[PDB]
Amino acid sequence: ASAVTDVLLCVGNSMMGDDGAGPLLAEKCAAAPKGNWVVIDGGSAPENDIVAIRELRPTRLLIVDATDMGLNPGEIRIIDPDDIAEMFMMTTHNMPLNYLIDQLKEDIGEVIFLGIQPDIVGFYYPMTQPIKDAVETVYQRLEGWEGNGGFAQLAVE
Amino acid sequence: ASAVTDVLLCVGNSMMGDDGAGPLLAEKCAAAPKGNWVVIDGGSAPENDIVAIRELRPTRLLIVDATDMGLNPGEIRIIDPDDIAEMFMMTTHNMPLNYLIDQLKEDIGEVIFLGIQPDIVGFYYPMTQPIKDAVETVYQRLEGWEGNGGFAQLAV
Ligand SMILES: [Ca+2]
Ligand SMILES: [Ca+2]
Ligand SMILES: [Ca+2]
Ligand SMILES: [Ca+2]
Ligand SMILES: [Ca+2]
Ligand SMILES: [Ca+2]
Repeated sequence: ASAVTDVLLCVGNSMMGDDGAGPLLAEKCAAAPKGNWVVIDGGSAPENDIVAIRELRPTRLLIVDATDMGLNPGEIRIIDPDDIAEMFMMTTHNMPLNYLIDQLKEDIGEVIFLGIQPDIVGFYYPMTQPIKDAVETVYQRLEGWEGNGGFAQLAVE
Repeated sequence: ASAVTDVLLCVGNSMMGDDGAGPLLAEKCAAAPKGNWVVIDGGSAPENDIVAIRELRPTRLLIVDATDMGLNPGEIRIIDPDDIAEMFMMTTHNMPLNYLIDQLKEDIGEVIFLGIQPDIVGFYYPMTQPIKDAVETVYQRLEGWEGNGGFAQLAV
């Protein structure tokens, strides 16, 4: 037995400034593990991470990604899968993200999508302080995570 | 309203030899429409065609794609979603195909996946005769298509 329960999929590109939030989280976890999470350093596209996640047979999947939500830099929100669909959130390959989330939810049964608001996103940009702070905030909630980890739902109307 | 019922997604790359089966079907349809199908010339990856298919609000989606099924060149089969999953069929972006099909099934209802067996797949290869023939065969069934268009299920 693997004894796997929780899986954390970190999405992003460290070569794209604040889009590096996900890879940064993966780096922190590698250096100092928190909780029971198996952490996937997913990079730019979640599509090619799906097969591994399903094979891990998790009970709970957390996805962390820098995502423009129209908020102040570094704000953290959980995005409801219905709002993922309504917002037309896309992967880098222009796949609608709700397709992946909704299907994962059928196989896993708790799937949480967590967005962190970037400020600057561009090739070889540095990460800004509010995003570094947000990544620390999420990291510190990984141990003993329950529900939505105490984070607010994104308000989309 | 658009009055749309049937959508045909053609998958493939004309610059990859027998992988051009899908694009060829799109070309035939554009030149001489068959049935009520709205035909999407989907190219290499179906991922970026999903939003348009969903917006079209079809009741039935037929997907046509050159796919290695371990059969003789030009053989045509319908691949059941269970088998798509078990085979670990992948898109060009390594997205499992079964996730895409299963979610389309929720949004559309009836989703049919038709595979055509290629022989040769390579950059700037020609298409081989059995695959040309297979594309013609599928084309001729589009008008008045019912069920799985008379094609056999892939045995795997
Ligand atoms: Ca990936
Ligand atoms: Ca991102
Ligand atoms: Ca499913
Ligand atoms: Ca501790
Ligand atoms: Ca496409
Ligand atoms: Ca061959």
